Amino acid sequence: GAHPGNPRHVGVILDGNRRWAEGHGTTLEAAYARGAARVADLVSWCETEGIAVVTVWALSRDNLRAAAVGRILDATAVGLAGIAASGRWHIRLIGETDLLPAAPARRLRSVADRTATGSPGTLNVAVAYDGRADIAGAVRGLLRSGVRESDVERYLSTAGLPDVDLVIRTSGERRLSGFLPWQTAYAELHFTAALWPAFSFDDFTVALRSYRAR
Amino acid sequence: GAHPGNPRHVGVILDGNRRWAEGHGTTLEAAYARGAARVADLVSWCETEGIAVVTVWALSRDNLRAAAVGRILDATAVGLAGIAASGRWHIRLIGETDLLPAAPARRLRSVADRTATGSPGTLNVAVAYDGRADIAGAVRGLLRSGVRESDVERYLSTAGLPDVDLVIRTSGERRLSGFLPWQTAYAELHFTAALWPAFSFDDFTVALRSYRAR
Repeated sequence: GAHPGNPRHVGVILDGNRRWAEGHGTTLEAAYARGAARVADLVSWCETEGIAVVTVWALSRDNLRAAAVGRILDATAVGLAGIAASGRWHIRLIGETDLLPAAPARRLRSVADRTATGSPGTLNVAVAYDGRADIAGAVRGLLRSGVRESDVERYLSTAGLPDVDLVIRTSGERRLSGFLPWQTAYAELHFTAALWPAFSFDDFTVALRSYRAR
Repeated sequence: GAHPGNPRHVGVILDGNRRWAEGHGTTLEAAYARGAARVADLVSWCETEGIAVVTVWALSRDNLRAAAVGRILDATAVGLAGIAASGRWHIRLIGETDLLPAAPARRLRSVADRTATGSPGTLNVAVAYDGRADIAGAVRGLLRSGVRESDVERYLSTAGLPDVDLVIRTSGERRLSGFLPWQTAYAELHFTAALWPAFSFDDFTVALRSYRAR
């Protein structure tokens, strides 16, 4: 169960993999493999704190700008295998996944689909996600249904995600880049200097303490 | 004209007036009078830097929760009189102004309307504004017109405002609170500790330097 004082839903923008790869001489796929290991660390630290909703933004639509995207999706799917095997997290995908290459996308979907009984946590993984597209989907949704603010919310492409209490973005970038514009409207915003593949327990602690101290 | 390296459009969330009033023993109206003097300072500093679009969020819809709102609107209208007399800024109102008391709202509208020839600056003043209502208005707008992301943007209640390059929020609050969700998606986000009535040229300089250094 939850600890009063902690955020109920933490959103993390997994920024810095490209810079980390260049600084270490590695491939992009190798940075996303390490980044997936940091997602596994993150959800472990969240479970210790009773934080049961976690959304991570792994891939933007803008950063789909083919072979690389496939390898990155596959390193992410493989690196989530331990989370899946734990049974502690229901993994769900968000974003316009039909924009991704079909075979790597199916393998990522296959990992997530095997966690439908995972409990008590929910881990939302955003790939090919864009906030303006999310908002635009609420319009297409209302149209096909045949207007209050709560009706826009219900038709967001991310309507299954509740409000975000704390956003963490790594790499020192002080921007949201359209991450869940509706649900983060009132989120505490924390900026971590470290690149995502190097995200540490100290970084996690500093972020949580900043939320609790607000 | 503009200086390369500077933000083209600065949005400032004018936070801290209530806390400032309590800490100084003053009325809320007195804090908003001082806050309006800081808006006059802000636009002067922006003109020196060639920054020609400035949006300030003075009043949220949530913080409409009558006599007080009237006095606050009137202190704001009076405190903008010098900006109006300068001729350097076209003042425009945004937000659901029909939610405000009618006589103070008309006096604020009257100040803004007298600046239609102001040039080269544009100063947008948000009162009774809410970001989720802004987004919801884009739906009502498309409906009455009879869908691309650019069509949602065109029908925002704030469709006359372009993208924000730098957001400044005072009072140490590390939140956007739904300020222009569409236009701030890719804005640099700067958090200033000072309460808005105490906002200083050092605070302005630190914010601009943070943008230039990104």
